[PDB]
Amino acid sequence: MALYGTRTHGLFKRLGIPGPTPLPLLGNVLSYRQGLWKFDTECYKKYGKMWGTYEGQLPVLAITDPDVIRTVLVKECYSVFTNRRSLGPVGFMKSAISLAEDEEWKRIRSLLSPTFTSGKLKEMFPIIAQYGDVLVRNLRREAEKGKPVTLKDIFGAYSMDVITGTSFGVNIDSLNNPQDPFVESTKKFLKFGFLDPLFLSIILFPFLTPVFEALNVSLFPKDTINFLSKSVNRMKKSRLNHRLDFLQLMIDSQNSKALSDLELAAQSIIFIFAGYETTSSVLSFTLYELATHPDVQQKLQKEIDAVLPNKAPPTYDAVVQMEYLDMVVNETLRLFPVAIRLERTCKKDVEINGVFIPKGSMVVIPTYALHHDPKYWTEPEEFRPERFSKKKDSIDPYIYTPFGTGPRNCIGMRFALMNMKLALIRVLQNFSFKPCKETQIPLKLDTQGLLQPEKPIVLKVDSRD
Ligand code: HEM
Ligand SMILES: O=C(Nc1ccccc1Cl)N(Cc1cccc(O)c1)c1cc(C(F)(F)F)ccc1-n1ccnc1
Repeated sequence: MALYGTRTHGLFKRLGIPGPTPLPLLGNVLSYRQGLWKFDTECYKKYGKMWGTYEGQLPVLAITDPDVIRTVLVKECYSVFTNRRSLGPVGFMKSAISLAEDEEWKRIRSLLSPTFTSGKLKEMFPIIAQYGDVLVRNLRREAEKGKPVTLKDIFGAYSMDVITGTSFGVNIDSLNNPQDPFVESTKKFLKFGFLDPLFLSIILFPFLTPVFEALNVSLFPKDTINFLSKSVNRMKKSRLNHRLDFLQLMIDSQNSKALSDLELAAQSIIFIFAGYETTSSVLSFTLYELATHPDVQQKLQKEIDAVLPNKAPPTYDAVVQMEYLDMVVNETLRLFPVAIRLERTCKKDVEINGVFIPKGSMVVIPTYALHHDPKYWTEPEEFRPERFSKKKDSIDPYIYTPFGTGPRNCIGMRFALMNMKLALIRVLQNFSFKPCKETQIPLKLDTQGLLQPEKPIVLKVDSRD
């Protein structure tokens, strides 16, 4: 098959860009089975500054130079690298900001940015902090049994709870309501992005996307999409007969081009999708590191108690004072950047660092590989929150990209950091975490989708009182 399915496969050779030999039709996609985080790390070690791979026929150029990264993510964002990976079959979800393209993305990002400011976070803090209470008592009921706790169920419930309450102003108590159609629908998001036959065919043959769209085939759970879209239209219609949440802000902006009713539903769903799995995973990763580093956990516990004595309820200003908590979260996101990488598409032919890249090619910023580079991080595999202390050198924002950077960065980063810090404060005020004989040590990572532990994180949870 040396001449069937190898049409673009000589591009990087003619450019002088190194990279592993692709296979006909598949390209290098078989190398994804070990995990994208592992593939990016090994390619970085082997080839250095730049390497090229093929997703089927699609050329993929990875770059690690901070200056080139700044060029792709900031300087030429609106001019060359405005979109990400080519859109798959998603139906009306194509207007969600995470999947919008070109001028449609610019308008929707513009309309939504007032919702995600630090000012808006301050006003919404009390709504968010209320869900720390549900998290603590959920954790208490499971800790009271003396039996080790599976964190993914607790923090998965909190993650779904807090993002749903911030979105629609309703507490769903996910852990204790598994028959709720909303809870059952949203859990189906956990199976997204796996390298199943349909997903693999879309990456290999992106020209099949209009076929699957015409067949009403989607990468999202269609039933979940239809329920949430119907639930959104039910909630706005009920409000037509002083609410502070994501939905109300979008409704008000709609009554102030404007957001379409379909576009509003896409954003509402995508906010739940974005905050659900990622926030839960980082929270579970943080506690593994705290349990396996009790000195860090006790030092963090000391800072919480010094800022909020007598189990004081957290305030926005109290969180800003917790320097070590910021260091712990930052270092957890260095070790486990759950999105693994950043991706952009060349909207036109472009010269990247003196290399010609054809229109349509993908550029990858390997966040995970850059996060584990010993060139930038002393003992890169060690959990050391001390890297992010003000007594060290400034962190390069193009090397450390857990939320991306530039105009296309994570719009919900502030809210995500807040959601995680609040949860960490509450549980650490009440509980201490230590490993048991069931704790996978050292931790091993999965090989598909978002960064996730290969086996669920299980820990012994002891009340401080
Ligand atoms: C710890 C949790 C999170 C992590 C680690 C994370 C990470 C990321 C990353 C790496 C990107 C890609 C940025 C790039 O292309 O430069 C992104 C995009 C995005 N995230 Fe998050 N994210 C998190 C939570 C959230 C939450 C809770 C929301 C919803 C409120 C959200 C909404 C979005 C949106 C809308 C985009 C696309 C922005 C655009 O296309 O302009 N994210 N996120
Ligand atoms: O990793 C993500 N999803 C995922 C989940 C499970 C397995 C595999 C994957 Cl890839 N991402 C992060 C992301 C990636 C690219 C552009 C973005 O804008 C954002 C995500 C994806 C989408 C989308 F494209 F699938 F619709 C929507 C939102 C997010 N998301 C999560 C946190 N913040 C944003």
